[PDB]
Amino acid sequence: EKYVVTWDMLQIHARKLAQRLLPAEQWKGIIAVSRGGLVPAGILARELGIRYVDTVCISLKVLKRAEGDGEGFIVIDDLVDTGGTATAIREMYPKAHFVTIFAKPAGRPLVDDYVVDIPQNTWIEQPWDMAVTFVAPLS
Amino acid sequence: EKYVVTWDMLQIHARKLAQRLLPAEQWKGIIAVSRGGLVPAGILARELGIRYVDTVCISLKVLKRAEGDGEGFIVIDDLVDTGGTATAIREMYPKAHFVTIFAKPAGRPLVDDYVVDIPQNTWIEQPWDMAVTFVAPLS
Amino acid sequence: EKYVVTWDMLQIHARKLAQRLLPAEQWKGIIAVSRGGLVPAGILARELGIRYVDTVCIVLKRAEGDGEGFIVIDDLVDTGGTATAIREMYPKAHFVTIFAKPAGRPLVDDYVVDIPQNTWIEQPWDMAVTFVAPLSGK
Amino acid sequence: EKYVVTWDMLQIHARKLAQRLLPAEQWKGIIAVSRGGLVPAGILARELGIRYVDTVCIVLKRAEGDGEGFIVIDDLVDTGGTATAIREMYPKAHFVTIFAKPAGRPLVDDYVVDIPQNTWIEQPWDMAVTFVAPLSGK
Repeated sequence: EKYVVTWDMLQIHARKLAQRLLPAEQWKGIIAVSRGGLVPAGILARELGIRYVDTVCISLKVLKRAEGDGEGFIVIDDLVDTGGTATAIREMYPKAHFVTIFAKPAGRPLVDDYVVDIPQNTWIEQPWDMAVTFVAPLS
Repeated sequence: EKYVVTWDMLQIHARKLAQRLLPAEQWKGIIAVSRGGLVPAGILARELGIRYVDTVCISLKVLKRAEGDGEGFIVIDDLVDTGGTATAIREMYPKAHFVTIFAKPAGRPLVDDYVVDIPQNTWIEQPWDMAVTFVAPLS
Repeated sequence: EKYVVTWDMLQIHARKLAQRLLPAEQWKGIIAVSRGGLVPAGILARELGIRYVDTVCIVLKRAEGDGEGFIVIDDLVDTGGTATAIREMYPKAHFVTIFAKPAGRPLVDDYVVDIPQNTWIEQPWDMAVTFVAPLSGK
Repeated sequence: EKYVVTWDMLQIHARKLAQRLLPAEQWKGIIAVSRGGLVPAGILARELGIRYVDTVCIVLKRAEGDGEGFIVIDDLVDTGGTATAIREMYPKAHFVTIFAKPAGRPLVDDYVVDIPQNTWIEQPWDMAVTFVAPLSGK
């Protein structure tokens, strides 16, 4: 099964998460989990008026990481699935508020907050993977 | 609580419903429940190659109705909520295959098929009610 | 070069048409030309508060009468063949389209967007968000 | 007249830029200019298969080094003030933007869409699908 995510709906969910993160003055910055958290981080940064945005990039190999234990930061990823990355991010940024747009059951309790529940066996098709394209009639 | 529906996602769900209605040759036509079923009916008509599209318009007042008992027709509405319209449509078109995009719990068993479950206390905001508009930052 | 219509652009055009059709109270209803008129009729029906929506399917099926007090809506007037049939059977309807090409534009009462006769046009119901492979597979 | 960028148009432009940046293998990473560069960087990172994405926040925070082997991306070069700071601290980066106005266009290595200096531009992260009352309340 597929769960399709359009740009406008990703933004609806990210703005709903931003509303939950008010007031903005409680936060020092946002750390995006690359790559999935980049677009959500841009939306949160806009809504919260936060210009201090950093990244964490992991494959376990750390390609690049934001310094510190996450105190006063939001850490955002697009999805928590099995929770592999999530377990590592908690360990690296134990004082951050860790949030995602989507959560599958296995990696629901590994984040502090998320917007939308997705079943475990469903592939989430994010809008950066798609284009509006002619489709032949199903007939 | 709100459930926002964009044009692209309405179309994703309607194309998924059309796939379930294959093969197209089993159907004589589509009857749209006005107004909500008009856009879904246009998408099904395109996907199934069906040019015989009619309407049923109810407020109980019948403004206009398609003739017959629905044999070989799909009857489509956008949502089944409490099931008021749905009870009347079954009664008027008892041989139709009655389908919706969305179903709330109260009016899930009043249709033959639907795509997406919506909680009873959630207002569905359809894309014909919205425009892409500047929004002030939440901050 | 393909002229691609998005859902949101179609709705912008249909709302511009709806504004011209005010006051809404003057209309008995809307007749959609199947299939291209169905989505534009849905938008007009929302904007004008009109629940009486019927269809004409070219004749497979038609709304009765001469069209007096009705809006008849299509997506596009191209060659004018459909338009010719609509003016014949609904001579007193207000016949409108979202898009018009020159060959057919004399046959409609109003349109929103004119396009060149040669335009290759695709409507939003012909397209969908679809996976596309990344430009690099690395 | 407002120049409104949709999400899907921004992605079309960013994919056109990504194609110019092939082969992807030549890059160490992407540096996003916060905040306007974050969404374009996400799209480039997908299209180019690049997981090393860093940020510069004007200095609140910066990616280290002189930029050699990096793409630096912003949404818009307007007056050129940010661009001036980026060429100073990342002189060996390939500095690109989606949109450019003339005042700033000499300061970037590449851009996709030029617009007039006076353009009132709104990006997709400034807008959202929002209820609007029907034109008739009937």
